[PDB]
Amino acid sequence: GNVDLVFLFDGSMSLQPDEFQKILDFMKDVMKKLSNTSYQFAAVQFSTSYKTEFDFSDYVKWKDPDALLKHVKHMLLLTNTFGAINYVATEVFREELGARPDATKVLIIITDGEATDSGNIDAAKDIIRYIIGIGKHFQTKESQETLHKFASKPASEFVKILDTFEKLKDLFTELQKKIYVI
Ligand SMILES: CNC(=O)c1ccc(-n2nc(-c3ccc(C(=O)NCCCN)cc3)c3ccccc32)cc1
Ligand SMILES: [Mg+2]
Repeated sequence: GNVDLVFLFDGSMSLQPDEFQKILDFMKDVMKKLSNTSYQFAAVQFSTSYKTEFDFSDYVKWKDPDALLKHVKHMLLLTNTFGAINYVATEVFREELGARPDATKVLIIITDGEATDSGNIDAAKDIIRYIIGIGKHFQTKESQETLHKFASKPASEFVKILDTFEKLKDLFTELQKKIYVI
């Protein structure tokens, strides 16, 4: 039961330095909690374009979330979520980059705005997809609904709407209550 998990994180211009860091901290928190397990990780920043900040092979080598994310540079551009999810599916979940054949694939998408592009995420549909939408851009129910298409079903399970970046701590608290030895 191997799990290959990718964090796909928003690096758009809307994000303040502390908000961007809170996103990184949440990613680190999850990885640290799941150290020395069947989980292996990759992280991809997305804005207008995409950057694999570290891949699965990097994670195996270092096993240190602080070191792996120490040299991330905030892109400060747009929010091309469709393109980003497609990039993960076709350019990140790859054996060449340390992905394990037949592993359970998981995506955690973290964003603070509506997608600035369009299309489909068919290429990523076999990945278990969570999306975390954070902050004032997701005030309306309408804006929150736009995230449903990116996530696995039902949205009640896979879509998390947080009013503040501080709430990432509370989300991590909740997530950990779902951790079991099987
Ligand atoms: C193979 N699958 C996996 O490895 C795998 C499976 C699940 C996840 N999860 N799980 C959560 C989660 C689940 C439940 C609750 C909750 O019960 N809240 C109650 C609120 C009461 N006021 C809160 C958060 C989550 C959130 C963001 C991203 C990924 C997440 C990650 C990886
Ligand atoms: Mg934004």
